[PDB]
Parts: sequence; C-alpha cells; structure tokens
Amino acid sequence: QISVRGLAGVENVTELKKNFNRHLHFTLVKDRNVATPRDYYFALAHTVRDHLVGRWIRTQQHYYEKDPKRIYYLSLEFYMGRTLQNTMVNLALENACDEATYQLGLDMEELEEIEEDAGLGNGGLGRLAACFLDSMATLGLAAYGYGIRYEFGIFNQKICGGWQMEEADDWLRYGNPWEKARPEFTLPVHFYGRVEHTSQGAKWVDTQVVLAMPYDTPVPGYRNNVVNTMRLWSAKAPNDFNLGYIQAVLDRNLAENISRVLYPNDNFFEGKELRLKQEYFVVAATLQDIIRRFKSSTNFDAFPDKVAIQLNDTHPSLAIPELMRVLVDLERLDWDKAWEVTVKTCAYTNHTVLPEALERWPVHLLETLLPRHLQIIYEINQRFLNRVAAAFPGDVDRLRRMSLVEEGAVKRINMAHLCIAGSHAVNGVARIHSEILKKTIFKDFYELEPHKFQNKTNGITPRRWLVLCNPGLAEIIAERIGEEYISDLDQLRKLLSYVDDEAFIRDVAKVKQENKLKFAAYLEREYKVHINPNSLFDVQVKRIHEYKRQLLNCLHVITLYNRIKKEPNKFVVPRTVMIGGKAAPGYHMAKMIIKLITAIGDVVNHDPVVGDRLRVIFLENYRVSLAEKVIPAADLSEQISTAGTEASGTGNMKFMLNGALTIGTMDGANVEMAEEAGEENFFIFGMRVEDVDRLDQRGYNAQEYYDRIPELRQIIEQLSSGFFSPKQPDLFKDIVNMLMHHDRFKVFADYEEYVKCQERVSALYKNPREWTRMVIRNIATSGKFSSDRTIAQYAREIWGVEPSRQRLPA
Amino acid sequence: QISVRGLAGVENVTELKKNFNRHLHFTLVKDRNVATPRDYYFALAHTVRDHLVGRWIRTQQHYYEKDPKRIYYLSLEFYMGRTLQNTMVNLALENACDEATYQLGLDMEELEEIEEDAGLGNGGLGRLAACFLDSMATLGLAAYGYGIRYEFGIFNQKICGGWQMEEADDWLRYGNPWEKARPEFTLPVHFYGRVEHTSQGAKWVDTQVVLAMPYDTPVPGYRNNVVNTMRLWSAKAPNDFNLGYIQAVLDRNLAENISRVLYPNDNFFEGKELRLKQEYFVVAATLQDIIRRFKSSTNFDAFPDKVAIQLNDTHPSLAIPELMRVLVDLERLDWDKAWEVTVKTCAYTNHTVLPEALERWPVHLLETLLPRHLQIIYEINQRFLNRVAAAFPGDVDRLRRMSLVEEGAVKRINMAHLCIAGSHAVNGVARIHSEILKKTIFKDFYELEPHKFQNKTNGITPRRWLVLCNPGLAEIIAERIGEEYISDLDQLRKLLSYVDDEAFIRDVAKVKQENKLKFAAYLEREYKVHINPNSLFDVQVKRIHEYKRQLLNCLHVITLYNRIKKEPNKFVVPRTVMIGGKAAPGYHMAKMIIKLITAIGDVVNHDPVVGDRLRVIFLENYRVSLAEKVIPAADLSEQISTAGTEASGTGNMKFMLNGALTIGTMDGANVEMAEEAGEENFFIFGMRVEDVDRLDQRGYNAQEYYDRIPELRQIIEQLSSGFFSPKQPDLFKDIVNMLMHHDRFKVFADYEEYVKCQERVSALYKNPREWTRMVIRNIATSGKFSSDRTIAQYAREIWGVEPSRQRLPA
Ligand SMILES: OC[C@H]1O[C@@H](c2ncc(-c3ccc4ccccc4c3)[nH]2)[C@H](O)[C@@H](O)[C@@H]1O
Ligand SMILES: OC[C@H]1O[C@@H](c2ncc(-c3ccc4ccccc4c3)[nH]2)[C@H](O)[C@@H](O)[C@@H]1O
Ligand SMILES: *Cc1c(COP(=O)(O)O)cnc(C)c1O
Ligand SMILES: *Cc1c(COP(=O)(O)O)cnc(C)c1O
Repeated sequence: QISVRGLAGVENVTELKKNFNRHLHFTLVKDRNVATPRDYYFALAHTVRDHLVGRWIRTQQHYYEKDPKRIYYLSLEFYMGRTLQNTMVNLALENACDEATYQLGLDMEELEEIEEDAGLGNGGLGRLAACFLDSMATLGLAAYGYGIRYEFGIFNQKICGGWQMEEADDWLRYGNPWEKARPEFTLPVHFYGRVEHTSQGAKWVDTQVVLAMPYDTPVPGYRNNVVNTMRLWSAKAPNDFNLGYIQAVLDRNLAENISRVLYPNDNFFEGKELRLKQEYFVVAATLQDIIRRFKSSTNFDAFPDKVAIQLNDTHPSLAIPELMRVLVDLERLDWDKAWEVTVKTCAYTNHTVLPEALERWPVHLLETLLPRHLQIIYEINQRFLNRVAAAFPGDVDRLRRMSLVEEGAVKRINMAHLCIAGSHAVNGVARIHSEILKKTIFKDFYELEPHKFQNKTNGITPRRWLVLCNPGLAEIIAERIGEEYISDLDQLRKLLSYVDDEAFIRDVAKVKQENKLKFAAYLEREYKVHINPNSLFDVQVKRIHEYKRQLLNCLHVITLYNRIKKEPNKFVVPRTVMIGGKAAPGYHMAKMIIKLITAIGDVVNHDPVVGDRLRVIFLENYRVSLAEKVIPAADLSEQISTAGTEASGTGNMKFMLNGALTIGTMDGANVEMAEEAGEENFFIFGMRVEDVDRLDQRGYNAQEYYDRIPELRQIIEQLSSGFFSPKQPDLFKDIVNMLMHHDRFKVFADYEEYVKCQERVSALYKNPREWTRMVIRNIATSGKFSSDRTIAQYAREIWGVEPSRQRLPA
Repeated sequence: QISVRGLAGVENVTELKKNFNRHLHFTLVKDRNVATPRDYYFALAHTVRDHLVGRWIRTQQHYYEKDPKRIYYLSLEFYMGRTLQNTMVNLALENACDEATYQLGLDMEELEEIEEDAGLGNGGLGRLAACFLDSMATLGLAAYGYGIRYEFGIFNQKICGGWQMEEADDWLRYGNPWEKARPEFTLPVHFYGRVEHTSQGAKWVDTQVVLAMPYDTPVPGYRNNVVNTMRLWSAKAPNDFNLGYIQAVLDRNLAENISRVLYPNDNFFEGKELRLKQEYFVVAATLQDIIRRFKSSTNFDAFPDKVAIQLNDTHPSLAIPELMRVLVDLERLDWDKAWEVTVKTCAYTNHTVLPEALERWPVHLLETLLPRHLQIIYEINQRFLNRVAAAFPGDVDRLRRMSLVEEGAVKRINMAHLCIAGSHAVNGVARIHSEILKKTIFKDFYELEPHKFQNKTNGITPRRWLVLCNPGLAEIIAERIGEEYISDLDQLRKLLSYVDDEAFIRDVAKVKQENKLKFAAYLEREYKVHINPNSLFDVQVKRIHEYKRQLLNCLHVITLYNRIKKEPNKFVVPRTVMIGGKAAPGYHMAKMIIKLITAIGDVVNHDPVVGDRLRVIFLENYRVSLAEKVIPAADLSEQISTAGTEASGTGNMKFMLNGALTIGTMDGANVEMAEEAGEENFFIFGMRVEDVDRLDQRGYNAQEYYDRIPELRQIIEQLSSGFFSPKQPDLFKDIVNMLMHHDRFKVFADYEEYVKCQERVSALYKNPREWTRMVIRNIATSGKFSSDRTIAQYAREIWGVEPSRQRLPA
C-alpha cells in the first residue's frame, strides 16, 4: 500500500501463504475451522521468525570467523515492547505479509494487537537499552545485550474508582515465539559461603549454587541482514537442591525466585536482598560467557582489545569486582595487571542525579551474600584512596567524600564511586546532565581524572519510533527525500526546503489529523470514551513522579477550567488533556497524583458549561505499545520536569519526530532539542538550573506564591476544601501539605510562566498553517536524536570500534 | 533391517532426511558444525511428531462428527516412559527413520537414549494406565486420559555408599516435544470457601481460585491412523492472585505447587493436604471439560449414553461428589435424577487390599478444603445406609461397617466405600484379587449389590513390551506366523506347533543370548560392572516393599553363598542375581533392604572362592526405560509376594512375553499365568492364600522356623553378628527384629519351599534344550495378558462400547 513498507512480489507472497498454513497445521495443531485470532497471530509470528534464522546463524558464524571486538551491554532492564512488526520492518517484509494475510482473509493489524509487550523495564532506561540494541545491529556492531528473563515484567495497571491497582504481567502465558531456550549453555552462579585464605590465594567455598539458563532473542538490524543476540538469564535450582522429600522439591522456588519479577521502581533505590541477588546473578553468568567466548577466540593482556563491557547505570556494577575475582582468584593474575585489564574493559553510564535513586548497599548484606566481593571492594577502595592522597596531600575531607565506603549508622558501599574507579570512561546522557556530574556529584572524581568524563546524548530508534508507529508520516517524507533517512536521520534536514511548500504543509497536517482520528476511535472502542478530534491533543505520558511534575500540569488544567467557569461564553481553543503513566506500587504520593488526575476528570468532563472545550483523560496502562499509538496522535508534548532533574528524557524525542510541538523546561535533552530546532520553534518556560540553585540558596517559600497569585490560591482552596472530592473532603490534604511546606521540585515557582507559555501555545494553534510550519521545523531538525548517532559516538569514543552500514549477504 | 520394523522406501527416506535438516535449522537454530547428539535427537523427534499431526486433527474431528460414547480414564499417574520409538513403531516408521539417520551419519539407537522418561507414576498402577491408553487407541475407542502434568516425576535414584539417595527428576528441563500447551482452554478450580443456603439451593462462595491449564499429548494406535489424547493439567495462579507487591507475586507459588511434584509412595496412603488438592484439581478440571464436550455434542438423561468415567483406584474418587455438585447446585437437577446419572456414568477399579494403601481422609481436612463436597458425601451416606437398613433390618453392625464415615479419634471418609456406592461397576485386577474383594474387604457391599462386582485381569501392551524392547524375538516369531499377532496376541498359540522344531528352539535361544550380551555390555559401559553372560540371569525388578519380599530373595542369595563356601569345589549353575527398584523416601524398612542388598554384593562379589559363579547386582534407578533393557535379557522372573498381597502384578507378564521362566507364589495374575501355560511349565512354590489364613488363625511364630532350619539360623546369625557390615555390626538389627517378631508377610514360612524350588530351576537350566522348550510354552500362552484383551472386556462389560480394528484413512 505504501512504499516504505517494501515490495509484495508474487513469489514471496505465495511462499509466505504456504508457510503460514504449514505453521497453523504442524506448529499450532489447528485447522481453520477452530482457529482463533490468537492462533493466526502465532502462525504469522512463526512464519516471520523463519526468515530470521539463516541470518542469525550466519551473523554469529561471521563473528566467530572474523573475531571482532565484542560489545557487551549489561542492563537489568530491556523494555522491548512487541516484536512482530519491528521484525517485518527490518527484514522488509511488511507489505508482503500484509498481502499474504489479506489473501487468507485476515487483517494483519488485528493480528498485531494480539502480541504481548515484552515489558522487562520500568520506562526510559529500559527503553534506551532496547533502542540501543536496534542501533547496534543496524550499525553492524558485534554486540550482545545481557539481562534477566523476568517471569513477570512491569505490572499491568488497572484504574479502579480512580485509583491504581496492580496486576501481574504474565507475559509468557501463551508462549514467547521470539526466544530460544539454550539449556545446554547453563552456568553455575554462587551465593553466600565464606572465604578461605591459602598458600596460593583466596578461595570462596561453602556456597549455594543457582543455575543460570540462557534464552536468546534475535535483534535484526535495518535491512542489512545482521542479526545480533539478546541473552536473558533464567534462574534454575540444581537437581540435588535441598536433597522431607516433598518439602525439598517445593523449596526449589527459593532459588528460582531470583528471576521471577522485575522491581517496579523508576528512579528509586530499594535496598532489598532479592534485588542484590538479581544484580549478581546477571553479572556472574554474563562474565563466564564473556570469558568463554574470549578463550575460544592465557593472554588476558588482549582482553580489552577483544571485549567492551558497558554498565547501564550501577545496577550491574558488581561486574567490576567479579572480573577482578575471576582474574585474581581463578586465572591467578597479579592484582595490578587484573586491575589494568578491568579498567580498560569497563565503562559506566550514569542516568540520574536524584539522591534517592543512587545505589548504596549496606555492608552487612554484601558481607553475608558476597563475602569475597566485599573484600575485593575494600582493596579497590584502599588503593584508590592512596591515589587520591598522593594527588591531594592533606585533603582529608576529600578522602571521606571520595571513599567507596560511606560511614554512618550503617556502613554502605557507594556503587557509583565503585564504577568511576573501575571504568576508563564515565558518561552522562545529555549535555546539561554530563555538565552537572562534573560540577556537583562527581566533581572530586573529575578533578582527579578529567579524561574519564564524557557526554553521550541519548537518542531513539527511528525504525520503531517513526516507520513502525507512523507509516503515514514516513511515507510523505520518503516521497520528497527518498528512503535513506531511515538509517541516516540527519537527512531530515532536507525538509527545511519544504517549509513554504503548500502541498507538504497540507500533507503533514493531514497525517496528524488521520492519526488523531485513529486514536480517538481506539479510545472509544477499547475504553468507551468520546473525545473531540478537532481539539488540541495535549499529552504528558511518562512514569508518575514528583520530579516530572504531573502536578504542574494538573494546576494548569484546573486554571483552564476555572477561567471557563468565570467566562463561559468566551471562546477558548478546545483541548483534550491526556496524562498517563504508572506509579511504583509503594510510592504513595505518585498514587495520590493519579487519583487527583481522575478526580479532576470526574468534575471537568461532566460539567455542562464546559462542553467539549476541555476534556481530561487518564490513559490507563501506559507502556511501549500504547506509546506507539498516542505519540503520533499528539499535538503538544509536555516535558516539564524541574530544571536539573531529568537527566535526558527520551519521550521528548519521540514526540519531536512525530510532529508535536514541545512545551518544556530547559532540562536534560530539551536544551539540545531547542538548540537544534531554534528557540523560536519551541515553547520554553521556567527556571533554568541556575535559577533553581538561587532559590535554594535563598530558601524556597511556597507561601509567597500562594500569597501573590490569586488564581493559584483559588486552586489550593478548591483542593483543600473538597471541591474535587465532595464525599471525602480531606482526600488531597497530603498533596496540599506537600505543595505548601515540603516541595522539593518547586511546582509553584514555575506556575505563572507555565500558564503564560500555555496561552502562547493556544494562540499558535488557532493558526493551522503556522502551527504546521513550526512542526516541520521540528521534524526537520530531529536528526541528532537518532540512537544511531548516539551508538556511533559510544563506538568511536568509548568502545574503540568502527560502525558499518555494509550489508552481510543473505 | 528386520521386517516388523516396516518399509524404508526411497521417497519416504528422502522426505524424512529433508524434514530432519529443516527442523535442525529452523526449529533448533543450529547448523551441523555445532550440533550435539541432543540436538539430533530433538530434530528427529520433531520430524516424527509432524507425522502425528494430521492423524491427530482428523481423529478428533471424526469424534466430533460421529459423536460416539466417550471414555474418560481418570488417574493421578501415567507412567509413559519414552515416546520416540513407540511413535515410530505405531506409525510404521522405524526402518525408514533408521535408514534416514544412517545416511546422515547418525546412529538412531544412540539418539533414542537421549530422551527422558516421562516418569509420571510410581510403578504398576501408573504403567497400567499407560498400556491402557495404547490399547484404547489401537482398538479405536474414543478415549481420553486425564491426569496432572507434574513438573517433577518419580525421583531419580542414586546409590551412595550402598544407600538410596533421591534427586529431583527435572524431566522438562530441555523441553518436551510431545506435548502441546492449550492455554486457551484454561479452566478455574475452586478451593476453601463456605456454603450458603438460599431459596434456590446451596451456593459455594468465598473460594480461592486456581487455574488449570491443559497440555495435550498424542497417543497413537498401532497402524490404524487413530490418535487419541492424554490431557494433563498444570496449575496456574490467576493474575490478580494476592493482588507488598513483590511478595504477592512471589507467593503465586502457593497455588502453582499443586502440580509441582508426584507423591512417590507405591501402595501407601499419606493423608496430606497437598495430595488432596491434587486429587480435587484433576477431578474439577476434567469434569468441566467432560460437560463442555457433552453440551457441544439440557438433557442429562443421555449423559451416561455419551460418557463413561473410569476411576483408576480411589485417587480420583472426588469425581462422584463433584458430578453431584455440578448437577444439583449448577444444573438444578433433583437429587435422585443426578444420582441416577452419576452411578450410571462412574465405574471404579480397585488395585489393592493392603490396609495402609486405602484412602481414608480426615473429615477436618475435607471440611476446610471442600465444604460443599463433605455435605454431599454426608447426604450420599445417609441415603445409602437407608438402603442397607431396608435390606438387612436390625443389622446394626453392618451399618457401622458399611458407612462411608468411619468413627474414631478422628472421623474419616472411606473413599473406597464412596466409590462402590457411586459406581455401577467395581472391578479387581486379577481373578484371585476380585474373589478376595467379594470374600473379605467388600463382602458387605457384594451382599447388597452382587451385580456390581466384576473381574478385569490386567494386561500389558505388546507394542512396547515385545516389538519395541525385543525386536529380535518379534522377528523370529513373525517369520513363522506373520505379523497379525502384534494386535491379536492370542495368535502366539500357533507357536506351540514349533516346540519340537529344532530351528525355532535354536533361534529363541540365540535371541536371549544376544539380549544378554547387549545388557552385559550396557552394564559395563554405563556402570563399569562386569557380569558373566553365560550365567543364569535371575531378576527381581519392582518397587521395594515388604510385601514383594525382596528379603526372601536375599535369604536365598545368602544360602547359595554359604553353600558355596561350605563346598567350594562342587559345581553349581552360575547365577547373576539382579535386584532393582525404588524405595519411597520415607519408607525406612525399604531403604534398609536396599542397603542389605548392596552389602551382600560387597561380600559376595569380592570373595575369590566364589569367582564368577555368583554375582549380586543392584540395578540403580529402575524405571520404564531400564525395564525395556533388562526384561528381554532375563532368564528367571522373581514374582514372590506373599499370597494375597499382589493384586495382579504386571512385571510378571512382561517377563513371560520376553522368554523368561517364572518362579512365583500363587498370587495375583501369577495364578492365571500358570493356568494358561500349565503348572508344569511354571516354578510354583509356597503358601496359597488359604495357607496364609490358616497360619494367621494359629498365630505366626517366626522362631519355630529359626529353630528347625539350620541354614536359616546361620543366615540370621550372620546378619545379627555383623558379617555383612564389619564396621557397623548392628546395622541390620531392625531387619532381624522385624523378621523374628513382627513380620506381616511371613518370609520364613516360604523359605524352605522357595530354596527347593530354586534348586529345580538350576537343574532345568543345565539342560538348554528343555529350558528353551519350556520358554516356548510360556511365550506361546502369553496371549491372554495383552492389554488389548483387557480393554475389550472393559469396553463390552463396563463401558457399553464396541472395539474396532478398522483403520481410519490417512
Ligand atoms: O537515559 C535513559 C533515561 O534514564 C532514566 C533513569 N535514570 C535512572 C533510572 C532508574 C531506573 C530504574 C532503577 C531501578 C532501581 C534503582 C534505580 C533506578 C534508576 N532511570 C532518566 O530518568 C531519564 O532522564 C533518562 O532519559
Ligand atoms: O493394577 C496395577 C497394579 O496396581 C498396583 C497398585 N495398587 C495400588 C497402588 C497404589 C499406587 C499409588 C498410590 C498412591 C497413594 C495411595 C495409594 C496408592 C496405591 N498400586 C498393585 O500393587 C499391582 O499388583 C497391580 O498390578
Ligand atoms: C520513551 C518511554 C519512556 C520514557 O519517557 P520520558 O518522558 O523520557 O520519561 C517511558 N515509558 C515508555 C513506555 C516509553 O516508550
Ligand atoms: C511393569 C512395571 C512395574 C510393575 O512391576 P510389578 O513387578 O508388577 O510390581 C513397576 N515399575 C516399572 C518401571 C514397570 O515397567
């Protein structure tokens, strides 16, 4: 139907049709008379998977022969979403599969909606790892993603009586056709035990053993016939485990719980033993695999020439002392040489400066679970602090600040400090964030070793986040500038020569309108809600958090409502305000914010005086598959975190690529997006980082803003008095108390500038032609935010390997 | 190579070769350069499985159209063993697969040894269900086996220092290619809760829900293109189960433990809550499936015309009150009509008279777990006892004896009494056993309802237990009488015309010798043990139990040893005595017997004076796959249970079919085997049932036998004094104390007659021609013991359906 979806040749369609029928019969054991849509989905997935196999085997054989430097991306999270459409896109099979299923009497889009998201992450950090895997394959890098195969991913969110309820995400119930179990490559992982010191070194003995069984998932590059691997470990008890008899077998669950569930906290550290077990499990199993592959390529001097390990935050930080343990205790390298190898192999990416998100593990947990690792960490610390002392003699406070061991009531290990000491490179994820690291939390480290610190601004894959989710936009672009931009997104700059082209303006606007109609329909059918498709679609989708300031959005919505009620017969630009995101189950304030948003909806959406001028919708169960629907439909992207708190953001980039304008603070990558597009084509408001620092030095007093801004006082009085909760008038007192007396994120300080900036948005939306011209200027300068650009920078500046667009033969 | 293995046509071999390679590539994601024997096994299994699919779909569609009466065989145990060879045999693919793999450079026998046994049973009762499924398919019955898919089957037995150790049987680790998950047909099962009485009947409310997810396994008939289904249920937690957050997800294991492990007790009842949950789980899920299929065929009067439910012992006895519950509480049938339907639908097979094996559930467990069921059972009991009272007025002790409720310290429900009340037919499993039921434990029931009581003597499938395990024997038979006997085993009677044929005598003896050499080699390679292949192979393989009297065998072995030591230079017929079997993990005496057998081996096998005249081997990890190796190699089959204790036995029948002579008591089916072959062709010894009864009336005094039999006194003194345990002299005191003071099974009473009968065996073995002529007379009269004969009798006399040998079209 559309060009970018590839060719539908007769021979190819014929072959797909017969393989579909073959799988339905032999694989699924069904005939057409009793087959359901689910069976049809599975038959199509198996048919598409068959096309990955030859490329997968040949890619991995190619790495074996050529022996390139291998890149290992370690993460506790991979937020993959659905795989079927992505696979078709990357192998150029979408139009052929569409035609094949059409001829069989099936709608392929209907079949696509049956697939479960692979939800093995919380949000941005997990989704970054997934875009990175897509880019590494597209750039021909010999790359492996290593993680945990959680039985249960991020919970499914239900809203009941306006409140979040959680349900287990049993994503594997119907089977996962994309993974291949590899029980033959199962490896042992050790826990507990004790250290014995002998004549020939330390020995870690009396341990409990858990097995790590790998499942491999293919990761296709974009039309280059490269298929890399994501290897996810599953925990298994050994067969003699605990071996009355029945209890012993049932107690195998204690070992197997390690891979049962994803911790569901975004940007929040919870120091639980089970989480520490998960972190060591992935690290221990992965490093054995790395070393095996390296020996099957004595001379560990070449290890850093053949291996790069990238740590996605500190969560796999135990890779550093585990590598030292293997090299020292098992391979019998001297300490200094092992440390040299480790440092040159490891690199660390930091994704946050929020104190509560930083990993600081109690010494007593490490002492019990990983006694040899604690010893190694102590030794790392002593050697590091001897370097600090030599560089900064007499500076005793620096020694305390830089230590990997934090003193106090309970001693803890600072994992970020460990990562910096043991990595040859440390990066932040946007320019402003990387600057903050050098000026604030990692200042002392930067002074000691300035050469270690880098920036790598984040990106997103334009396969999933344009071609897959917005084929209509992708097509009208390819009509003008060809298809090369899909793997070289900087080519979107050529669209600037169309900003005055009347045909292009019309088409860009038509595609948004079509996306908005489709989304409005999806709402009605799947959630029985009726939105005005001519209204401005104002969207804030992301995890619920105080720092992301969904609360500031709420204050604006209430302001708009109150202004309408004051002057009902005055014209205002109609808005549909959509907010979605999951709250961590234990995060009380985030749960209260969800309830506030639905309560505002309950009042606003049923007030006859408002009509269809203002609607507020809470989008339930926000996840990767829902992002693919709502992002192409958005007009306005809300990116309104307190300056200094969002390390980068990536949702921001997805909206930019899909034809929404951004209202935002100068935070994370928003700064670079405004720089690329031009500040005139961005709706920037609020305190900069320097202004936040100034307020903090003076002392933030929320009462001042309440006292001076009548519209803000009205809202707080409505909240406190029970206007949005008539049957429970004190329901939102926690929210009010926080706003007035202990708001770390300064919601009131940005309120006036936010409201005024939102008026400017509404004014521009009244002029469709000029709205759309600004959109074209955003889409055209979105090229920098391709994760292909990001990964090429890691490759050249950290990993020491050259990217390639050259195709392997099929 | 051999005719009974079918044809190897070029087209067929060509197609198998290309499907093997296809599966290795696309299914396994391997190439030949890194593929291991395991991968090659899996590629062959998938190739063979593809041939089942069309036949499976067409068989089930045929039942849907024709709507025959359906037979549901409910069991907690299905001891299936390996599936690959059986499937090839039944589809006539063995020679073609042999040729195909030969041409690919592989040995198919090597590939066969990689497959795990499906060990979902303890021994005879579970293996009976498996032979029955094979016969039902071969006879064209519309039959379904329903059970539990245990994650862990019967434990793997290791012998360490002469003692049994248990290891979990993680049979699913590498995947099971023979099953198909059917998550779409998942059904809810209820537990706990309470009963509410309303205007319109009882309601069972406030229950906990566990889901039952079915996995289907095909069951091919022998060369008739029929493929029936074995449906096994797996327990799953609902997604809102227990829904801090992490604990709630981890606690899902509480629900899922129901299907985790097989209780490993043979002929012993253990009244544990988890076992009761397993029994209700299989019953509740199965009956919903039965009723669904019946409605998709209001009028439950036709239910018994369209459904037969066979209860494999009392373990699925809750089917009776569950069916009443559904009919009364849910379908709103009046009690009397529901009871009529239930009785006509259900039939019960009893497999034991041992008191400790009989299920008697505490009322307090049922009251908590299954409150509505207890109420229904009370009501069944009251109505039944009103019938007894009308039939036998004033006989108050009969009312107490017949009650389903047993009074005492703790009240219990007698499940056998429940089954008799609620079944239109009750059978034992061999003629002597069925007679004992009517004379002893079920006498009162037989007096009330004589028409209910039947016999169905057990059998074994001659596909697995001749053609598969002993192709050499199968071939030399088919040369003389053709191939029809494989599905009509009574045709073996034609072999009586060859008992004087010198060529046949030679061939029968050659095949045994070849089987013995092969087994002797298997021992050496897999267990480094060196046995004399010219010796008499004297074999007792079966679960370890006091009633089976492995101890009596031990006394004979020690007698033979002592007699050799007394007269070293006298000639005796060389013997290899092999004993194998698993002990239940909590059965202390059975564990002590294993240790005794290995301790006797330690002394005997290293005494230079004995040489290779006597060897004693304990065969580790006895299971279906090992039975298939050792049974064709045996000369003498030991079937020596105390008369009245082995309900039937089935190992006995396997040995008879495979050319061993039997030494045995007149117990279970041994009686009928002697009757078929002629008493002159059987080595019968010992007390009959009547003699055991006489001794019990007088009082069994073991001391009498000790006092009168010097050879027996010598053995006991050796045991007591530490002759077989020099470093722990009192090691076997428990065994001695039991033998002397509390032997329920009268080991000493049968000792003299056993030893004398064993002398007659040795005398006949010295004459190879006459040995072999007696063997031919056994093989020739083994026809009655085909499970095809058994199932035809159930079909005609219990289920009301006619068997068929007519082939469905392929
Ligand atoms: O670089 C990708 C994204 O990483 C997010 C991110 N940083 C830290 C986390 C995090 C995620 C999961 C945890 C789990 C346990 C403990 C701490 C944890 C921290 N997540 C940032 O908020 C985005 O601005 C950024 O765009
Ligand atoms: O009919 C097949 C075989 O059934 C065996 C058998 N009877 C009862 C059992 C049993 C098996 C498993 C349990 C588990 C729990 C409670 C009781 C349990 C009872 N097993 C008999 O011993 C054989 O003589 C007979 O050949
Ligand atoms: C991109 C994405 C995120 C990150 O969004 P931010 O606005 O950068 O926090 C979170 N969740 C999902 C499902 C995403 O696709
Ligand atoms: C046949 C069989 C049994 C039953 O043997 P008996 O001698 O009748 O107790 C037990 N276990 C296995 C593995 C079998 O094949």
